Amino acid sequence: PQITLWKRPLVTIKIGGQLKEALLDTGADDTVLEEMNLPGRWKPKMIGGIGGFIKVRQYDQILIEICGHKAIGTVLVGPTPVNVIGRNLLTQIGCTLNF
Amino acid sequence: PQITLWKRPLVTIKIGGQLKEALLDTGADDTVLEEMNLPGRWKPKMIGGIGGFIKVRQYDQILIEICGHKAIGTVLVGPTPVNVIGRNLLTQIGCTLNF
Ligand SMILES: CC[C@H](C)CN(C[C@@H](O)[C@H](Cc1ccccc1)NC(=O)O[C@H]1CO[C@H]2OCC[C@H]21)S(=O)(=O)c1ccc(N)cc1
Repeated sequence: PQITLWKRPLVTIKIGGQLKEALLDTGADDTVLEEMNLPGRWKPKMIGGIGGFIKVRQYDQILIEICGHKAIGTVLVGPTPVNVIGRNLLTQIGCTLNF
Repeated sequence: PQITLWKRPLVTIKIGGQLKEALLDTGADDTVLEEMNLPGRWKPKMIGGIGGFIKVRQYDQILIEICGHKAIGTVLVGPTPVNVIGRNLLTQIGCTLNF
């Protein structure tokens, strides 16, 4: 589809058998999701933006479905104020910027 | 143009007669630039990102050309990790997400 940017580009996603809302964020290198208790191992990470850094848990090879488009890659989990789909997964669904 | 997301969507902008690089950031409501001298009146505001809130200077009705496309809108100036072009200007240049 085509998504205009008059409002936040929020879409439904499916991850670990849960449905959530997340932003398609070209400014996010990597996907970051609200605190959720995912299974399996993980590595600590720190990600920075406006205001400083937050600590997150990095899971790899996580399967996510975004508007029926499947992807699999890194998902960071932590106390983020918003769920964002980052470039690492936006590439996998063929998402482009156009003007 | 069409911009894929395998790398950061960085583009050259012209503001206050100066060239700079900036990130097209669909996850930003607002446009936030690193510290710089801008002619015009400004107002103190706060803006919050993933890591908390920062102090910025709000410049209204600023002319800014993004990748050869003119926009006139609000520009926040402050200690952001990187220049980001947010939706308030992305809408002006006709930018959409497509997959
Ligand atoms: C360094 C590039 C850019 C700032 C990075 N950010 C993504 C960005 O889209 C955030 C994503 C974001 C959206 C909402 C809350 C917190 C972060 N937007 C943002 O900070 O925008 C601010 C400016 O406009 C305002 O509207 C939104 C907040 C204000 S981020 O949230 O900090 C981020 C950093 C690393 C990863 N892997 C994923 C996300």
